[PDB]
Amino acid sequence: MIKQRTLKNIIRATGVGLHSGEKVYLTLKPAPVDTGIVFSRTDLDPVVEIPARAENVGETTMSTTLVKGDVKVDTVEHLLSAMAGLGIDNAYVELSASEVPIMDGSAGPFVFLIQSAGLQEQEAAKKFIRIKREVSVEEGDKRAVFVPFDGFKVSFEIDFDHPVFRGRTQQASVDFSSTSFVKEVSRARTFGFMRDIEYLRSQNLALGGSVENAIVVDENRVLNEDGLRYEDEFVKHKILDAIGDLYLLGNSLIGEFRGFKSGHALNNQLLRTLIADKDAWEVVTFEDARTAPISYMRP
Ligand SMILES: C[C@H](O)c1nccn1Cc1cc(C#Cc2ccc(OCC(N)(CO)CO)cc2)on1
Ligand SMILES: [Zn+2]
Repeated sequence: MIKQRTLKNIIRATGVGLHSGEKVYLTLKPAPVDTGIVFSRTDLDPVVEIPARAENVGETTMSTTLVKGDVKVDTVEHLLSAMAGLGIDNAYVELSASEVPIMDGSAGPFVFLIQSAGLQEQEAAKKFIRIKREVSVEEGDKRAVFVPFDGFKVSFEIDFDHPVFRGRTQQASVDFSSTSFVKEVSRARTFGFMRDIEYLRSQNLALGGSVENAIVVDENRVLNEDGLRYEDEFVKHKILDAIGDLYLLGNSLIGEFRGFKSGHALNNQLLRTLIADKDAWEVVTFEDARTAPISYMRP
């Protein structure tokens, strides 16, 4: 059967919250079968735990925030993208503060730390959500869609209206059967356009933001002296964001996501609409990994 996965060993990391600018200590711990991904604020007494599920999303402004009463875990999307790309079902994510550390702005450091610790298969069938019907949400010129597909693929189209894109929309499609999340998506960084800076300022956001954790773009060019990691790094990062948000479903997807100028807000509306429409999805397991429409790396 395709089995559930956890971490083989504990992972420790330190860094800064993109939004908060706070120093944060992160611990990823193995978790039992059917735990899912659970964030824990260990700075609070008692400890406050928030399952990484669509129902716990409280804010979708420039990040995905989990909320339980007055308690937040901000910017979950890049870490959750890492745990989706590595097929992790069960893990405790402990944080000493309100935000996941930004690291280099990408999922790269997370996939490296996790794959350094290793994964552990568990004696329970991995549960998948299979898309059975098309599910579409729009608002204005933004759209986000689930389409039936015997695999997992993400398509994204952005029109950022900026010289750096040379009058073209940026588009990419990745099928994770045939294409490496690790090599082709995980290294795509957070980006900040200087034209958004008075907005971020106005909102007291991106307090931890610098060239160390984001592609910084002025009116014309990437200012990062070492340039881009991918020719299309902006749209590859949008794909990374969407994989992170999609993992709030609580199970790996069998289907296709299409985004059209979509972001955290519309991604989370799509999830809510999918969950609500039980005609459009079912939970499936695979007794034979050889005949399933997806596969995983050795643990
Ligand atoms: C998190 C979400 O999933 C996400 N992923 C991709 C983009 N975003 C949204 C976002 C982007 C920023 C930023 C930023 C930022 C980066 C650098 C920066 O530095 C500007 C400067 N002061 C250098 O320190 C001048 O160069 C300022 C803001 O904050 N939220
Ligand atoms: Zn992001």
